[PDB]
Amino acid sequence: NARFQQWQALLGNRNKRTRAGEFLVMGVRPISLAVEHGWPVRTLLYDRELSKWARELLRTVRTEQIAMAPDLLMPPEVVAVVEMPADDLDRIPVREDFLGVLFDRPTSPGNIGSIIRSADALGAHGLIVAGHAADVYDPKSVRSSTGSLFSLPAVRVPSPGEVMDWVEARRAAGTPIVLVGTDEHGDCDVFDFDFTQPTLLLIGNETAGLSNAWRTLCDYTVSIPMAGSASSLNAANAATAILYEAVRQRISG
Amino acid sequence: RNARFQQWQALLGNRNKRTRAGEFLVMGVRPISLAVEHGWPVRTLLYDGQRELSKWARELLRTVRTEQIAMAPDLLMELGEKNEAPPEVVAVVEMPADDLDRIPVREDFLGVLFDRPTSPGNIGSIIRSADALGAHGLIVAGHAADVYDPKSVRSSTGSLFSLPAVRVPSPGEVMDWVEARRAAGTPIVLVGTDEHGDCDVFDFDFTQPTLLLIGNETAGLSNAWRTLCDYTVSIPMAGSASSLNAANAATAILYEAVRQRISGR
Ligand SMILES: C[S@@+](CC[C@H](N)C(=O)[O-])C[C@H]1O[C@@H](n2cnc3c(N)ncnc32)[C@H](O)[C@@H]1O
Ligand SMILES: C[S@@+](CC[C@H](N)C(=O)[O-])C[C@H]1O[C@@H](n2cnc3c(N)ncnc32)[C@H](O)[C@@H]1O
Repeated sequence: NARFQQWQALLGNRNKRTRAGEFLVMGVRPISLAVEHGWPVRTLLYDRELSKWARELLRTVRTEQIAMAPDLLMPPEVVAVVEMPADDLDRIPVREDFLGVLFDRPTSPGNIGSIIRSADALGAHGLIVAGHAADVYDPKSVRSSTGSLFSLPAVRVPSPGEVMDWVEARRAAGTPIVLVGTDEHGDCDVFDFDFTQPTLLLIGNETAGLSNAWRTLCDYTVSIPMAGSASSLNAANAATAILYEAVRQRISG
Repeated sequence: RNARFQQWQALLGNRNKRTRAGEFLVMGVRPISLAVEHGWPVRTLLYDGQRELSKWARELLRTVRTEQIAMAPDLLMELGEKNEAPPEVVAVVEMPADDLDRIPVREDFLGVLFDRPTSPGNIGSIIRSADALGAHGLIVAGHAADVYDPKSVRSSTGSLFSLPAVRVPSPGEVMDWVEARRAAGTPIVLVGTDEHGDCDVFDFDFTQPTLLLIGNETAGLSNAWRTLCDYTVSIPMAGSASSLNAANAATAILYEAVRQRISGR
């Protein structure tokens, strides 16, 4: 095996993932979402069982198709090498009902995936991973997104200044996006805020909150009421709940 | 190394071992602190023997009245994340009995049942959200993922020590306990959760005493629990495509209960 070892390097460290511009995706369901949403598939790896769905995948996705022994597939029956898109902020569409999420400096890839799943499911339009972060294309992120990665554009952006240039430009085409930070001890209960406006929701780190550079640029900062001093919420759970509040207002009136 | 060491190491694997020994491992100065604060008996306190020893570790050692063993750093990498964080202290904590009476039941009861979880991390996450949003207890049904799995404990971020969590094999024991609470004067309603549920979560009355049922990641709620439900509720979704992780869903709905209870809207 040789080109196999290039595929194995994509599981481990993100340096090699970035240079090749591609990543691993497993499961008939995730791959089909990738095909359906226009993501390129350079290679398609497959085990003797084979499902009805996996079979239909082979005779429909017209790309390089390679058989593998059960041994080497590490427990999945299909794996795809998928073309990683460019990190363009215009992949996120901005309309009058904008609802987006920024995740500030996350250390948990699992948490990124979770946010994508939740933002996809609750009708948000895009996610931004800002700053020195764990990789959107890390397998823990791909897995826990559950295929939402392909329907909900996640864009990676090292500088917070580049996010502000895009936001200000969206503002210039009449779309009054408000930045809404989130925090345990904020100035405004989450259910008192008007989520019917175009909204970019800023979600903080697991150990630090939001950076202080993001708290300054926030128009408003909202909080979910908590039972006590000792308690707080995980990033993905908290963000799910706020996104849900937004949907509720938008549906309620 | 030691035969003592091998018994503690075996507390990382299957659930039956921890149950029969009546103990589990708590890793880190902070979660061990919350165990001592909320009164969990500590049987043994292990620590680094070629010592960095921080102030916090040192305060634990001289404050907790228990057996105290210096251990070599290598041994102490029993579990952390074989990648993230060797702990300088690890406690052997006593596991409480699986008695539902540990969950207090009042007129404004709010409880959660998690039905045969596949993933232990999800349990701890629910423990942490239920704790933080004012739920009064967690029940975990089945012999799947275990409340006292290291991933569950780690994931609860200490909340395991303040929010009572009880394991039950099957619905039967839970129903005996619910009917008993109803007879004593608290009309607990069983509320199942499902993407295709009978009514929207914000159209349901969460001010009433509630046991909220959260299903598992790949199967949802079992058919036995759907049959026992007084009602089913749903977070509306964007399409027929995505769905929600169980802890995330449970957090959204616990939050909804909290919102209604801040009396009104
Ligand atoms: C574990 S908290 C961060 C810890 C906290 N900022 C600190 O000073 O230690 C992770 C993230 O989830 C969100 N979060 C957690 N609990 C929240 C709450 N009660 N209200 C609003 N956001 C919350 C926030 O966005 C926060 O940045
Ligand atoms: C991944 S979901 C269940 C999966 C589903 N039965 C399936 O077809 O695979 C895990 C649990 O989270 C909760 N949940 C997820 N999405 C929900 C939603 N939209 N409304 C209410 N509960 C939801 C439910 O308790 C559910 O059982």
